[PDB]
Amino acid sequence: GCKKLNSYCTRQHRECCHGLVCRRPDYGIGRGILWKCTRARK
Repeated sequence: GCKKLNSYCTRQHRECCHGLVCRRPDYGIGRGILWKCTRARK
């Protein structure tokens, strides 16, 4: 199943559910470059 809102992912392979987007992390910006999905806006 795709990734949900604020779900861990990578900008190299988008796997977020329709509507969301694999963007940088929220509060986790110290361990690896883990990008968290975010509710896009269009």
